[PDB]
Amino acid sequence: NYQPTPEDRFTFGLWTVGWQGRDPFGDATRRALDPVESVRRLAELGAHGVTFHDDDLIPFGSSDSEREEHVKRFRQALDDTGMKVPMATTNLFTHPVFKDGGFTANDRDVRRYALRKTIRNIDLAVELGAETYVAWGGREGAESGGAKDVRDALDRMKEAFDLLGEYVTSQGYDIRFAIEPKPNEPRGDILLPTVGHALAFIERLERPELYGVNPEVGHEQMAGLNFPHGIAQALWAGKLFHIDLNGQNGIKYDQDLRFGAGDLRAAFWLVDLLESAGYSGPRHFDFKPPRTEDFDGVWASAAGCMRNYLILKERAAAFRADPEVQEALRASRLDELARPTAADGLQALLDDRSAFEEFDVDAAAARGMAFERLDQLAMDHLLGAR
Amino acid sequence: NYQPTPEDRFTFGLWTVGWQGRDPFGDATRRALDPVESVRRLAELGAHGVTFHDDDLIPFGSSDSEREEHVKRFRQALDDTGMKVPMATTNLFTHPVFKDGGFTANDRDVRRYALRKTIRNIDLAVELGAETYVAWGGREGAESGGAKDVRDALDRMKEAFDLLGEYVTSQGYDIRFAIEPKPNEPRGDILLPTVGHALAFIERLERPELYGVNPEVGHEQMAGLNFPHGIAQALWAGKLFHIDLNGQNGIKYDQDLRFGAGDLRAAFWLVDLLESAGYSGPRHFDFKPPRTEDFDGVWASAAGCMRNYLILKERAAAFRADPEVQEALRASRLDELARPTAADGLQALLDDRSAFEEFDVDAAAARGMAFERLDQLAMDHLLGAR
Amino acid sequence: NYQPTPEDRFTFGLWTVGWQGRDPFGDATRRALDPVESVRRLAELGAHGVTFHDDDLIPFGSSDSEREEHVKRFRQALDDTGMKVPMATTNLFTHPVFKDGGFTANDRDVRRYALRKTIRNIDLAVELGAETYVAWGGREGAESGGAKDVRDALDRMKEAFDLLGEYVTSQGYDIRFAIEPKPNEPRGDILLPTVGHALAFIERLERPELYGVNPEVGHEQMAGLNFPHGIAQALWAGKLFHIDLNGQNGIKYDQDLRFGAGDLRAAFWLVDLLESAGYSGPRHFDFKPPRTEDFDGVWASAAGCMRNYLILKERAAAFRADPEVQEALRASRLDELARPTAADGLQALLDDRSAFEEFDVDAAAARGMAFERLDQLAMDHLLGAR
Amino acid sequence: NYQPTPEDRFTFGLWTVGWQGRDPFGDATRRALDPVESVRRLAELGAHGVTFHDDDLIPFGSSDSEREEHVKRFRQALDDTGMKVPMATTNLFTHPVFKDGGFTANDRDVRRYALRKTIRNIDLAVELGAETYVAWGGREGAESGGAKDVRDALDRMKEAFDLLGEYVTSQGYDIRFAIEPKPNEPRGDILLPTVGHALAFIERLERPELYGVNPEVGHEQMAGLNFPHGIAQALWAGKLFHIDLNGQNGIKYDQDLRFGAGDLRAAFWLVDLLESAGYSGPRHFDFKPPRTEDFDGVWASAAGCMRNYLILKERAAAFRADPEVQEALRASRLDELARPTAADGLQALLDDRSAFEEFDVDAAAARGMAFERLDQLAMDHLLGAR
Ligand SMILES: [Co+2]
Ligand SMILES: [Co+2]
Ligand SMILES: [Co+2]
Ligand SMILES: [Co+2]
Ligand SMILES: [Co+2]
Ligand SMILES: [Co+2]
Ligand SMILES: [Co+2]
Ligand SMILES: [Co+2]
Repeated sequence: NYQPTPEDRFTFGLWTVGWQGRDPFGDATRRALDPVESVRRLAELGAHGVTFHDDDLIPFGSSDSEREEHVKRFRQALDDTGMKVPMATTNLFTHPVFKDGGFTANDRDVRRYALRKTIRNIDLAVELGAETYVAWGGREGAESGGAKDVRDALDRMKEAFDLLGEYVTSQGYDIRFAIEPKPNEPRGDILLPTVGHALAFIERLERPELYGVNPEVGHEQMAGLNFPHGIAQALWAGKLFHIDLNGQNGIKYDQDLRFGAGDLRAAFWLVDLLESAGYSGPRHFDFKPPRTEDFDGVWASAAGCMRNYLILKERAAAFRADPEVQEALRASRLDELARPTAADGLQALLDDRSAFEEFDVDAAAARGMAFERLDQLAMDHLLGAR
Repeated sequence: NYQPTPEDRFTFGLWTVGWQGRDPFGDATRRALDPVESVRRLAELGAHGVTFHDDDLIPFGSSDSEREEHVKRFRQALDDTGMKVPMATTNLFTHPVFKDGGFTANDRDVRRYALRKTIRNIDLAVELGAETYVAWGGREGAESGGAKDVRDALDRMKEAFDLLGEYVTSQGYDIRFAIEPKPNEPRGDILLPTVGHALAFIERLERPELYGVNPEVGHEQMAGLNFPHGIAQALWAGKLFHIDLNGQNGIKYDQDLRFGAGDLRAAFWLVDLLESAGYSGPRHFDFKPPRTEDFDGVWASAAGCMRNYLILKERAAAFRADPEVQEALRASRLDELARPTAADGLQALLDDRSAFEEFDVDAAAARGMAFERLDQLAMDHLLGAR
Repeated sequence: NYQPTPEDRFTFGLWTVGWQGRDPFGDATRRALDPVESVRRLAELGAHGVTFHDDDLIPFGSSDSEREEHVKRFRQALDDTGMKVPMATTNLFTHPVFKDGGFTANDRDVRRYALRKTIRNIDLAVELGAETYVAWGGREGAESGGAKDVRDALDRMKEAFDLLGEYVTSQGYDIRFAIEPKPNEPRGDILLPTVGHALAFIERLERPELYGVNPEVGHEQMAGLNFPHGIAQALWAGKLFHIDLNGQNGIKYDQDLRFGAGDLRAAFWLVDLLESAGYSGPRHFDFKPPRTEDFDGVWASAAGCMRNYLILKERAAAFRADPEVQEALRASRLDELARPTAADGLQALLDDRSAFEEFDVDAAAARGMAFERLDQLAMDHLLGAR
Repeated sequence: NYQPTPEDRFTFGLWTVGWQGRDPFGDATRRALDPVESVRRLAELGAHGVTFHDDDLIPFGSSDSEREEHVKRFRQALDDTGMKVPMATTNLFTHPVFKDGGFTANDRDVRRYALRKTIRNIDLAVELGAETYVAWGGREGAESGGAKDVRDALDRMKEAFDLLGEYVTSQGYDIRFAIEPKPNEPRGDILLPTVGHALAFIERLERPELYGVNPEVGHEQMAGLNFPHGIAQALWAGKLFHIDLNGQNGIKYDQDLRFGAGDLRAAFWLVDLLESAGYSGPRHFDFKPPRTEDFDGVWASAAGCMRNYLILKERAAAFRADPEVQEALRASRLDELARPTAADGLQALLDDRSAFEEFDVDAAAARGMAFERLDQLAMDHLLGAR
């Protein structure tokens, strides 16, 4: 009955179930949650762990003694429940000081502060056991063309991430970074807008091995992109360090619906890929229970995230294991896709008349791909209509 | 009066002005153009050169003697006009054999043929003087999730591009490749859907220095992305080997409107960036005169591409040179964006109380960015309303 | 096992299964189908009927004796199979004469021809038993602002539809019209771009009762709209005269995927609505088997259209009949949504202190909507995970 | 120098320049503005008037004596400046009670309260001289399919608007309503998502003459629609009662950029249409100065709204008055578009061999539309490059 347990490695941000419901046009619909209560409630649902921005766990502007007490209470809740903290991150977007960015703010003093704020929280993350440190530069970007020279901003972004890599190396930490792309919102355009742009940027860092991506379902879908395809490219690059799961209906504001909502077939193909690839990181939900809901609806929405993942996991596994699907995959030449094109080498390909002079293009063209039968088997498996 | 000359380095594909007007829903509205006539007409408008797919210059399936004659006539037209051929490319999308791809077709024999077809045309491109060889993998992708394992497809794509790099190296050619991303159309999703994804892929090739990107205005805009920002990231990476200029109205089918049409302000900021950066490659137009037009309208639309570039060039230069704009840029801290965040180094930043313990976040937050005044100066310059 | 029969009222256009695979970038991948063969193949799959544009059944430019023979053969196929022809339409988009429109072409002679071409085919439609005559004005619109004065074009569009209404009235036909909106493609913007715009236009015709809409799943989704919501508004207006079923992934070119593909949850909610409302018109598929497919894949894709409708029909009925769902609907106040707001009348509402002076806004605000639990029951029913 | 004066009829919402900068992800960046100060500042810029939601002028939950004092101060500011109040509206979206809607909330008590809250503010609007009463049902809609039966919701929406019409009739007010469509945000899908849907709905009200639309540039652009085309359809219907001017870059969250920003060419064609049509209502700006800005930037952004309208007005008038453009319009048959198709009547069209039997489709097809030359004249006029 698709019941999650901590072995399933499902995690949630404090800010997810804790979202009070404020939007562009609306005041809060729910009271604030104490992190202790969210840890307890999430553990009861079968979650494995929780994640946090600095300012979700310790109110911004807290004294040292307040900080210590917030962390102490949180640690007790983790210990009481067995919940883990696999990932943490910095809030470089809410406070007005970050209105033009953190790491790529035009004001240099703000860039330096953003780095100090991040470093302080890396130390805390490591204390709480986090393996991954996410960075979503939601304020990096512009509403107008003159406001932001993007080459200069990328220079600043590289400096910042290189400094953070120097810092973790200096401390001997085993934490790695995961850069989270988003195309827009809250800035008119955000820098590193997709998985591809973030992967490309990482290759230019001083120590690329320390950095990967944290793609989010809805973010790539805000650019109309295929989220499973982007995850495949991240896996191909060896850079899927973390993932954010939720739902989105296309090219809109970021909806943050529960996982499985939004594009259901994309959710199916995502689960199929993560499971086929043996992704071993957390299945993290970055979602918002709609502001229509009370707390009972918050916990129902969170439970639904995990339930939908588990249903889709079952159906994708059944699809791949079905001998009729295995035959359809061969009929569609998925086996041939996985074979090298020219392991014989360049000269042999050049000398191979079957590749040009004697290639019957019409006979090859006439061979159907059989993709529709394959896809209807996939549909039948998803819907439990076999 | 914004008159182009060959010194402006404007180029056009044969398939642009030569588009007969067939669309998803429509038969041709114009007769076919002889490439000789297009070279002559484009030169009269002040173009610098033309580009071609193999199958635009030599009909698919031509004999050797037909090939020779098509090339001879084209060479005569180039010589008669002084037109250049800076770029060429392969058609790996029209023939039905490529219905599932060229380099990433599931059928291995098709992948090998695609490579042979490409190599044949690289030789021709070099003979005609081309410096850049574009690859738009418009058939690489899928309409359904099971049809294409993207990790396997990227393995095949890397093999193909690595073989092409081995080939040009073996021949001692000074041609470089430019990979053209597109998010969708004609496939439901295309592999390497954006500039970022293509840049990331190139970093995993055996000889990355041989490959860059050929971004197209409308392609990035089909994902709702900021084209100037993506061009900035390509320039930051040293990978803007070629560019395709046209117009697009957002998230639709690829419209291929003349340059300056579609998103006019994005066209302004693009020109500003190319000119500020000293981009020295061709300003290539990959556009389609609308099928409403006769040949007179074809040539008017082509002329408009160049005219709009030159108007925007004038206005962007005036913007950057205006001392009132220079003052506004300082007021908005664009100068500070260009300064290193922490050239003092990590330890100095950690020990700098002005960066954390004594940083007045409220005073920094209160300082307006002055971006709206800057942007209205930009608007006034674009519109000739100063 | 979700087997369709003619009682299910599934219909297909000749141009659907008959699509040869030509796209923006690609030549045909399949040979042409004789309409007789498509009628036979569709009947074997359990279809109820077929639909046609004039020029799909009789090649454009046919002589009277060729026309007669094409119709005779088609009629024999219908008689051999028991297939019906519930709908027909005019091709006012393929021939180059329609490059600026049919009914709203700037050239008046083209507008008059479009009307004559339509009237000729209305007569044929009635002979073949069609109840509905669709009009998709795919060429009505513009790529540029000066090319088309939309008020003038709407005047021309109204004249055309009013003339067609006068014609059917004059002949005593019992056929009604169904206007098909689309937002763009092949024109940069199409007139009457959504269900709403078409509904609004109809209200200004001389005999609105003769006209309704023919909404298409993918067309509304090309504007990012909620297709079930638009269908609900059409049903509310009494104007759902016909419907086109297919799949689409968001804001792209019109994909015409098989029904159930694309946005699966939207397909579920659509079926739920059509069945709840007792829609009694044809379930018509306007789709294209992908050009990757051979004929076996064409028929598999067509079969999948019907299969997916029947699966979704079963799941939506089970959802609505489940007493746990019925309780959840009451918990979410769907019953209260269906009750008049103020059947007591305006003055009673004005005098009702419970509506203002004594309304406890905080108590009402605190009551959760319970929509997430309801939606997860819907998900569980769709996936067969109850 | 494009200086606005009150004769230009530019108006602004209190909530525009008064936006404190809170977004999905961000706290306020500016202090609250007293409405008195905004009236004074806007008048100094040359505005004609201001508009308000109830809760922008009188804080929600105010006592009668607080209400009276807020209104008194506002009235004094209007009198001090000569500013008008042409439009008012109700906030049926911020307070948590409206989390599922106002007029279409599932809770009936909320629907009744929404009506009472609206009626109270209609009285105030009339006292302050407003001619138009806007209704933006931003909370009417859903995030999930089961939560909202749209036919039932439209029944509730019609009841509400019919009651409001009964109310204004009963009081003898000369105020009219303007319904503001939006496709999404804050709800996943909003009811009446476009101009077309709102126009269609109005036709089903009890007294349609009392209601029109208040279209917003960015709202229609959030569906990828052509805003000038939608305005043309509203004008064709006689229903453009008010308009909201701003800027938007395509399919995103609602950006609310200053007018002229976003899609500049669409802004040009909009101004051309409003001025050609002789629209005599307010030119109202519903925009948000970006949260990067301080108050000086707020007023610069507001000034830019008006400046851009005036520049575009000049250029559109010059375009239409240019005899070379007038000749190009005739060459493109815009004159013929404006002539009736068949004033000779149906029978004459049926008997006209020039319309079918003797229509030379190839000769008509061959005649180019000359739209690209026309559009480049339009570009040249916009850019001041003639
Ligand atoms: Co998100
Ligand atoms: Co996230
Ligand atoms: Co293109
Ligand atoms: Co291109
Ligand atoms: Co379609
Ligand atoms: Co259709
Ligand atoms: Co807005
Ligand atoms: Co508005």
